Amino acid sequence: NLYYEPPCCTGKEHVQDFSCGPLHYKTFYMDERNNALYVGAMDRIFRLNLRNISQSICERDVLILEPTGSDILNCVSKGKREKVECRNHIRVIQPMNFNGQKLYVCGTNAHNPKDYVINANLTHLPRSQYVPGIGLGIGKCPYDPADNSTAVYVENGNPFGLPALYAGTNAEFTKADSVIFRSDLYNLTNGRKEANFKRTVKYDSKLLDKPNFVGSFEIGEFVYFFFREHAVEYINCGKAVYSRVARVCKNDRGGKYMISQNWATYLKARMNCSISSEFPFYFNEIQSVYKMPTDDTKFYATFTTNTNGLIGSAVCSYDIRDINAAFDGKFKEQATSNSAWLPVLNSKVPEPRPGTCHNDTATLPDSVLNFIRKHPLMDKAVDHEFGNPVFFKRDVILTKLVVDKIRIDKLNQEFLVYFVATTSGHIYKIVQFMHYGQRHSNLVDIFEASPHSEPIREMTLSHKTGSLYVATDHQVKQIDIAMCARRYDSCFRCVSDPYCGWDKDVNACRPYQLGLLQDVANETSGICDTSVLRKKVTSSYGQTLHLSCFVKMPEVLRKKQTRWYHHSTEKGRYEVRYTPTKYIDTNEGGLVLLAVNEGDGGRYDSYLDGTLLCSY
Amino acid sequence: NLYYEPPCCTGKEHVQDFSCGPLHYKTFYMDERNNALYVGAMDRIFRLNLRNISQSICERDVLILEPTGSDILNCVSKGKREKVECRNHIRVIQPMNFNGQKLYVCGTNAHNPKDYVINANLTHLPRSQYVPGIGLGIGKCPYDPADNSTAVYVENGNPFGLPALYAGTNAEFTKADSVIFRSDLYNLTNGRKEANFKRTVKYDSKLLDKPNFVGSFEIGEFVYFFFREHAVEYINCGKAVYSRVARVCKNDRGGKYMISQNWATYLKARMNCSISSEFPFYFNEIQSVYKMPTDDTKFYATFTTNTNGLIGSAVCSYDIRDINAAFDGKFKEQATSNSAWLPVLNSKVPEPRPGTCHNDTATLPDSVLNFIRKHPLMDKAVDHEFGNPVFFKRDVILTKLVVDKIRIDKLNQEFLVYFVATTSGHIYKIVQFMHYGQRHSNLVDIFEASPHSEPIREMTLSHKTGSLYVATDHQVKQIDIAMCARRYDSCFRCVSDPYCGWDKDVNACRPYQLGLLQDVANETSGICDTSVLRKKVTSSYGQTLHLSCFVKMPEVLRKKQTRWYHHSTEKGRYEVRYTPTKYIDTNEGGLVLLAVNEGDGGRYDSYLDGTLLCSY
Ligand SMILES: *[C@@H]1O[C@H](CO)[C@@H](O[C@@H]2O[C@H](CO)[C@@H](O[C@@H]3O[C@H](CO[C@H]4O[C@H](CO[C@H]5O[C@H](CO)[C@@H](O)[C@H](O)[C@@H]5O[C@H]5O[C@H](CO)[C@@H](O)[C@H](O)[C@@H]5O)[C@@H](O)[C@H](O[C@H]5O[C@H](CO)[C@@H](O)[C@H](O)[C@@H]5O)[C@@H]4O)[C@@H](O)[C@H](O[C@H]4O[C@H](CO)[C@@H](O)[C@H](O)[C@@H]4O[C@H]4O[C@H](CO)[C@@H](O)[C@H](O)[C@@H]4O)[C@@H]3O)[C@H](O)[C@H]2NC(C)=O)[C@H](O)[C@H]1NC(C)=O
Ligand SMILES: *[C@@H]1O[C@H](CO)[C@@H](O[C@@H]2O[C@H](CO)[C@@H](O[C@@H]3O[C@H](CO[C@H]4O[C@H](CO[C@H]5O[C@H](CO)[C@@H](O)[C@H](O)[C@@H]5O[C@H]5O[C@H](CO)[C@@H](O)[C@H](O)[C@@H]5O)[C@@H](O)[C@H](O[C@H]5O[C@H](CO)[C@@H](O)[C@H](O)[C@@H]5O)[C@@H]4O)[C@@H](O)[C@H](O[C@H]4O[C@H](CO)[C@@H](O)[C@H](O)[C@@H]4O[C@H]4O[C@H](CO)[C@@H](O)[C@H](O)[C@@H]4O)[C@@H]3O)[C@H](O)[C@H]2NC(C)=O)[C@H](O)[C@H]1NC(C)=O
Ligand SMILES: O=S(=O)(O)OC[C@H]1O[C@@](COS(=O)(=O)O)(O[C@H]2O[C@H](COS(=O)(=O)O)[C@@H](OS(=O)(=O)O)[C@H](OS(=O)(=O)O)[C@H]2OS(=O)(=O)O)[C@@H](OS(=O)(=O)O)[C@@H]1OS(=O)(=O)O
Ligand SMILES: O=S(=O)(O)OC[C@H]1O[C@@](COS(=O)(=O)O)(O[C@H]2O[C@H](COS(=O)(=O)O)[C@@H](OS(=O)(=O)O)[C@H](OS(=O)(=O)O)[C@H]2OS(=O)(=O)O)[C@@H](OS(=O)(=O)O)[C@@H]1OS(=O)(=O)O
Ligand SMILES: O=S(=O)(O)OC[C@H]1O[C@@](COS(=O)(=O)O)(O[C@H]2O[C@H](COS(=O)(=O)O)[C@@H](OS(=O)(=O)O)[C@H](OS(=O)(=O)O)[C@H]2OS(=O)(=O)O)[C@@H](OS(=O)(=O)O)[C@@H]1OS(=O)(=O)O
Ligand SMILES: O=S(=O)(O)OC[C@H]1O[C@@](COS(=O)(=O)O)(O[C@H]2O[C@H](COS(=O)(=O)O)[C@@H](OS(=O)(=O)O)[C@H](OS(=O)(=O)O)[C@H]2OS(=O)(=O)O)[C@@H](OS(=O)(=O)O)[C@@H]1OS(=O)(=O)O
Ligand SMILES: *[C@@H]1O[C@H](CO)[C@@H](O[C@@H]2O[C@H](CO)[C@@H](O[C@@H]3O[C@H](CO[C@H]4O[C@H](CO)[C@@H](O)[C@H](O)[C@@H]4O)[C@@H](O)[C@H](O)[C@@H]3O)[C@H](O)[C@H]2NC(C)=O)[C@H](O)[C@H]1NC(C)=O
Ligand SMILES: *[C@@H]1O[C@H](CO)[C@@H](O[C@@H]2O[C@H](CO)[C@@H](O[C@@H]3O[C@H](CO[C@H]4O[C@H](CO)[C@@H](O)[C@H](O)[C@@H]4O)[C@@H](O)[C@H](O)[C@@H]3O)[C@H](O)[C@H]2NC(C)=O)[C@H](O)[C@H]1NC(C)=O
Ligand SMILES: *[C@@H]1O[C@H](CO)[C@@H](O[C@@H]2O[C@H](CO)[C@@H](O)[C@H](O)[C@H]2NC(C)=O)[C@H](O)[C@H]1NC(C)=O
Ligand SMILES: *[C@@H]1O[C@H](CO)[C@@H](O[C@@H]2O[C@H](CO)[C@@H](O)[C@H](O)[C@H]2NC(C)=O)[C@H](O)[C@H]1NC(C)=O
Ligand SMILES: *[C@@H]1O[C@H](CO)[C@@H](O)[C@H](O)[C@H]1NC(C)=O
Ligand SMILES: *[C@@H]1O[C@H](CO)[C@@H](O)[C@H](O)[C@H]1NC(C)=O
Ligand SMILES: *[C@@H]1O[C@H](CO)[C@@H](O)[C@H](O)[C@H]1NC(C)=O
Repeated sequence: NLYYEPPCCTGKEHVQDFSCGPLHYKTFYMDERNNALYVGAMDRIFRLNLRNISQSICERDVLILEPTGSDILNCVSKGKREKVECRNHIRVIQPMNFNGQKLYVCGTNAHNPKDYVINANLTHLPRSQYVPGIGLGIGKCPYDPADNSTAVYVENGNPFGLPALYAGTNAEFTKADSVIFRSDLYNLTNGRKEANFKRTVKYDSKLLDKPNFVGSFEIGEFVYFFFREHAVEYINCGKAVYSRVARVCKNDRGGKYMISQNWATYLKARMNCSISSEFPFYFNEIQSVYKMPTDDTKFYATFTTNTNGLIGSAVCSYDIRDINAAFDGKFKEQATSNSAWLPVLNSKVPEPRPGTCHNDTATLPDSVLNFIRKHPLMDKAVDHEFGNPVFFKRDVILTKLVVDKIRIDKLNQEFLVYFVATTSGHIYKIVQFMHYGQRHSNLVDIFEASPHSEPIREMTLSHKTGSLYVATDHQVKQIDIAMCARRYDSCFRCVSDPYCGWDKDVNACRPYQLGLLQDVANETSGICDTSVLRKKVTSSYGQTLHLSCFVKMPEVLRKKQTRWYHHSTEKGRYEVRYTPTKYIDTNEGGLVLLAVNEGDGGRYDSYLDGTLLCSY
Repeated sequence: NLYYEPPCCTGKEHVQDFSCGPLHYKTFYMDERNNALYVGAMDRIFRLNLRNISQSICERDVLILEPTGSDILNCVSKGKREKVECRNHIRVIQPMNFNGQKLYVCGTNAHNPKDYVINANLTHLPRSQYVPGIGLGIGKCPYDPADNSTAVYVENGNPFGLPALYAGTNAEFTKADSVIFRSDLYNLTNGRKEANFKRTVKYDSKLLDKPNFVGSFEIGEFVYFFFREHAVEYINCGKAVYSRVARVCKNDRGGKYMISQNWATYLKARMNCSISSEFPFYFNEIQSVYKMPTDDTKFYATFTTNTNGLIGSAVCSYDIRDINAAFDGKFKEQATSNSAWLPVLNSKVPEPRPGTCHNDTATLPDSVLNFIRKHPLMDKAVDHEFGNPVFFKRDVILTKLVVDKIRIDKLNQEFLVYFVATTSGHIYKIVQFMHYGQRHSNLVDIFEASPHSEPIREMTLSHKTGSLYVATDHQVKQIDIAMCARRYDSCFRCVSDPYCGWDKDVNACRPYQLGLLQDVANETSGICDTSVLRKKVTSSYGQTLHLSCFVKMPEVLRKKQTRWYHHSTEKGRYEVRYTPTKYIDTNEGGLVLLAVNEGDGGRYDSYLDGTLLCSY
């Protein structure tokens, strides 16, 4: 009996499951104050228990919202399969404050988007009660369930202080239309239409070119959108999908004359996630984006190269000041349909600067309006912090992600732990630290959060309960972000996790307290030299025995050299080289001793990349 | 004693060595009719024995050509280290027919290029004999030894039937100049200067932008150049190094008036080596190029992505008709310094078509001349055969290459074997075949041809002697292209090499004859099922024994699943799953049986990716 780490996480409890059948789950809303996680699904919305999702009943904690038969016949007549496509897949769940806190919901609805307003307890509003501007989600949530959309319900900052839903999706049956859209401005008390809707210019591929959204948030006086689209400026050289960030002013009221339903402050910028060199290596396609609830200045996202050819993913981090810096910089421009994309001199920019917020945007001169009409793309690409990714890996496709922040004050240490999903269903546990003034990282653990054939559709994080939440097509799993005792039974693996520390007095890994052993940055190698598992064993002559450290090698460690050393009194200190018979090497870093004898006995140390793992 | 393949190739003889010290060897010329391989080096040129390079003496088979002291003092005064930089490194060795067959030689010569004419027996010409147009290699071979240059001595097709040396290199001390150059045309009988020199327009980055040549040949009525340079058309999107092919007419006589020393038929085209998809994946940087001596219609080359970021190499094949098709297509154009690169309509092309050969090129109209002056780059990229590479591998940098052709007529099978060098000093043995109307490949073997820290500078192939020739900085090694008996002792490895066939009657691998076993395309799996090594062995109770197929797993096979099956009368047919004690898996695909007993005995088959390897 050697080192052994139990598998994770498919079958103290740290993994909780919930399932009412293959319901194509999607769309998260986490309310930490009420211990509820609202999860959308096909024709259903659930309200789960945040501390333990297994305590929710499929019948008591649900509110079915299946489409109407009139919309089903329309969808079948189009040519779409009625089994899943002509159903209602929820895509928007946002907090809404109308006569108290309620929920805003939106769904595909058999390729006919329709929104609702429901109470927190998953009960419809009184049928006699009317909802101003609700009933049709024409530009609020997509038609096709597979479409990547985004939205956020903003309360403050809009014109006249009214509420509205900023979103970005299709807004037509065919893929022709694609728009960043704001709903009609309604005063929900009196029900009067106080302002028309805002949307990107129709069929202007310079604004959006076959986009795929991954997230959207409200920060300061703006609303930001993260997505990937076809690179309009790369066309002269080839085909490429670039990642973009788009910014609009909350108080944007539109243009003049006939173009009042179009944005007066819409600007987008390419996002830079490359490796610093004379010839950078860009991860151009974004896959997801996460923001911490308490911090509105940092954004984390997953980027991938084109899924064809050689594949590589990467995680980049961006500051709000760097995003605003791109929107405050020069403007890209293509003079004619045959000109090259060149920057604009500051002398030609009209004032007020296009993109800057302004009460009543119709007051702006025709110069400013028509300038931003044909200059949506900023010349500068958004700079990623430190000029390099936080982590990257070859032949891996990374999707959703969630980031946590840890700080041990008495040692003055701050860590960032990234929980990145892979298309193979695994979650990468990646830590970030500062080693001698520079930023490095190290993949701590890899645990399976779903079978290979079941992708991860959505993922969120709860700092209060300290648990990770992953949604798939078949079920929803709750995973703790720290399983020190249940996972790490070795000092080697325990001291590398910032959540954990190795107690030498109880001989077990457990949550970190001051005084326990930990070295995440590997700045003090050999810390576990005294907590190493050493198992002296004398066996009979001739018979062959197996010396090993781990039962099965941990996933993140299998790609490290396992060098065995042997100190014998007659032979001395030397490194064991493998021979066809006596010295056999195992796939778990073990050492087999075929034909044991007198000269074999001695001190046996098993190093792993120059650091002791176990001894015999 | 199981399967065992001896290492290769660092220490019947198939590996022959030659070395007179670290002489920075480079530049090959293979004369199959005289059994001699002319190899350049630092201050020396050698004449080796083609059938056995070890039979050459460092003193009898050499002609030292070290620089003059006047040129050394110049080079030391520049600021270059006199140890290696201020020496003479040969870069051009070409056959020359003057009063019989002689050699043309060119060398760096302490950053002052100088050419010579020497006899085949490595003896200087009589000092009284003069050589027309020889003495200075200003545009004939580079200044810096590390510079990638190319050249070829063409005899027929030039104006007035005179000989000249087409080349491409620096032609200045600084990196400022870079030119495809033709020497002055001299009638070697009378010594009269019959025509001036030809060269690319100076400082025109549209023609060449920091190029790196990899080869050059004469085909038909043209002379082609293969190189990589900065992508002038990619500038509007970023930085990229593209691979180019350049074509000039042999009978090019220059322009009119003042621009007579410039080419009138110079055209270049980007080379396409990508993976076919909606979003192609380009291997943009070429590293070397090989042509078969008997075939002037096929070209093979190694391409790599940018060496920064994620790394990948690939091998592409091109037909002469596809190269000419690009030079016969539309023309790329950038109207202004701020325009985009667009094609030219055929209605605007002047006649005669620029680039087409014409006796006396000064006769062409000013339209044709000035057109090709500003239109050197063809719009079409040279298409690679079958639209995909022949082979590609991740995290490997491939350099020089040589290709052989095999044909077994009685079975109607034609193979192509690629011998591609890696920066780690290894040679990849890659075979190409047709499987159901389509082209596939499979890496047959990987053998070390040089230590890791010693790169491979040049490589050639001799069809007559059937041997491969690799040159490094320290030595020159001769390697046979087929070592069936000395390498393959297993039917599994023997039937995959097109050079080899497994004889079941002598139980050994050996050169292929009709009737022997072979399946390169894996179209008949299980062919070796009767030639499998089966070694029944009964051992004592309790003691642990090791079951294995290979002593050490062959390099090209280590990344394949090793599944052991066990048929016991009581248990039946099943796949052996590894347990922590009894069932141990070795890194060599073996199976260890800890604590042997009665239930363990039985038929033990060891499969490798669904094909039987060995049994017990
Ligand atoms: C190396 O070898 C490879 C293997 O053979 C080869 O692979 C092939 O790669 C392409 C991608 O490069 C694959 O995808 C195809 O792409 C085609 C090109 O589309 C894009 O480019 C269009 C043209 O843009 C150039 O030309 C303009 C006019 O001159 C310039 O203004 C541009 O600046 C640009 O110039 C550059 O390129 C020129 C051409 O080389 C060059 O002269 C110039 O100097 C400069 O370098 C764009 O119009 C187009 O944009 C449209 O579409 C996108 C979305 O796709 C929108 O965002 C835009 O708003 C705009 O609407 C692209 O950017 C496509 O034509 C082709 O599409 C057709 O086929 C697909 C098949 O699925 C259909 O889905 C599609 O509807 C098209 O069908 C239509 O046309 C066909 C043909 O007529 C017709 O049969 C059909 O009925 C229908 O009408 C496709 O997407 C291609 O698949 C790969 N092939 C293979 C076999 O794998 C690689 O290119 C080679 N590399 C080189 C360098 O040669
Ligand atoms: C994401 O983040 C990454 C990390 O921060 C970041 O990495 C950096 O990448 C660059 C490469 O992109 C690395 O290399 C540098 O490249 C610089 C650019 O050089 C090339 O581009 C020049 C300009 O071309 C653009 O602009 C023209 C004018 O507008 C247009 O006409 C062009 O079409 C093109 O436009 C495109 O780009 C615009 C800019 O973004 C954009 O507005 C526009 O819309 C369009 O998209 C070219 O002139 C230049 O070509 C010259 O040189 C090549 C050979 O290099 C020749 O073949 C040409 O004939 C021509 O002569 C390039 O194509 C370089 O300026 C920079 O060089 C300087 O520094 C190096 C350091 O080694 C020196 O060797 C060199 O001599 C230069 O020094 C000089 O300038 C500096 C600065 O003033 C000065 O201090 C010094 O004394 C000297 O005077 C360098 O090579 C760079 O290293 C990476 N940084 C890091 C930290 O790693 C990446 O770019 C980011 N991505 C994005 C999208 O932002
Ligand atoms: O010292 S501890 O904080 O770790 O707790 C003392 C012993 O509890 C165990 C299990 O015993 S039991 O829970 O009473 O059944 O560890 C377990 O408890 C800790 C913290 O206690 S708490 O009640 O759950 O709050 C858990 O950490 S935490 O997630 O709550 O922060 C352990 O989970 S984890 O892997 O650290 O994240 C949990 O371990 S387990 O998964 O149940 O096995 C003992 O652990 S054990 O004896 O090593 O098996 C603790 O004694 S210890 O040896 O010092 O670890
Ligand atoms: O393989 S070795 O030559 O390195 O010996 C290691 C094993 O022998 C023991 C037996 O200990 S005992 O039961 O108390 O007799 O230790 C003995 O050998 C070591 C040598 O290894 S070391 O790296 O030098 O320390 C001796 O060390 S030394 O005298 O050479 O300096 C041990 O003395 S010491 O306290 O380590 O300095 C010596 O034990 S003793 O003190 O003479 O009695 C085992 O070491 S143990 O775990 O401390 O008991 C070693 O394991 S084994 O299973 O017996 O192979
Ligand atoms: O049947 S064979 O053509 O292979 O030749 C008969 C036996 O010769 C050996 C070695 O015996 S020896 O050369 O007399 O010393 O194979 C060797 O000879 C063959 C061909 O004969 S030749 O004189 O060299 O032309 C070589 O093939 S070839 O390269 O010449 O085309 C063998 O080299 S290779 O690996 O096939 O390329 C060479 O094998 S070795 O490198 O010397 O070991 C016997 O091989 S052996 O007994 O298996 O060891 C041949 O008998 S065999 O069992 O049928 O192979
Ligand atoms: O592990 S198994 O149950 O599969 O048995 C395989 C080993 O037993 C032998 C002993 O042969 S003997 O010395 O001649 O006695 O073969 C015997 O077992 C096999 C079963 O394997 S198989 O895949 O079915 O063929 C018998 O086959 S069968 O009767 O089940 O159909 C052998 O008979 S047969 O000619 O293969 O059909 C049987 O041998 S015998 O004919 O009854 O005498 C060894 O096979 S051997 O190499 O042919 O001699 C097997 O190797 S072991 O080292 O003994 O483990
Ligand atoms: C904490 O930091 C320690 C100090 O840096 C780490 O120890 C180091 O571990 C590395 C990796 O094993 C050792 O690197 C050496 O690399 C050379 C070169 O070999 C290279 O090529 C081979 C063949 O392809 C390849 O297998 C190797 O991985 C290398 O890429 C080898 O000759 C050496 O044997 C060794 O591998 C350092 O030498 C080693 N330093 C010390 C002081 O031990 C330690 O692993 C870190 N621990 C953790 C948990 O992060
Ligand atoms: C000649 O052709 C035969 C027929 O094609 C080859 O046999 C085939 O070999 C492959 C590779 O072993 C087998 O592929 C299967 O793949 C599935 C899926 O597993 C995948 O994922 C795992 C985990 O990542 C990975 O390890 C695998 O490699 C796969 O990528 C597995 O479930 C199977 O066990 C097996 O691996 C074919 O099934 C197999 N076919 C047959 C009929 O045996 C043979 O290898 C070829 N021989 C030569 C010399 O080329
Ligand atoms: C989360 O809630 C579920 C119930 O929804 C709990 O599952 C049961 O827990 C008890 C105590 O371990 C067992 O006796 C039961 O057999 C469990 N399952 C069933 C089907 O009854 C679960 O223990 C809760 N976990 C936490 C951490 O609160
Ligand atoms: C190639 O030539 C070398 C000599 O230049 C040969 O090397 C010697 O060969 C004989 C026969 O095997 C040995 O007895 C010698 O000891 C070898 N070395 C020396 C230093 O004398 C080599 O055998 C030749 N190989 C072939 C295939 O012709
Ligand atoms: C909406 O209308 C009410 C009167 O019905 C008014 O008091 C209020 O200020 C208006 N605006 C908001 C945001 O409620
Ligand atoms: C400017 O915006 C403010 C926002 O509070 C608004 O009250 C005001 O009416 C707007 N116009 C002027 C002229 O201040
Ligand atoms: C054309 O080229 C040929 C090549 O043999 C040459 O003899 C002839 O003088 C050239 N000019 C004409 C008009 O034929």
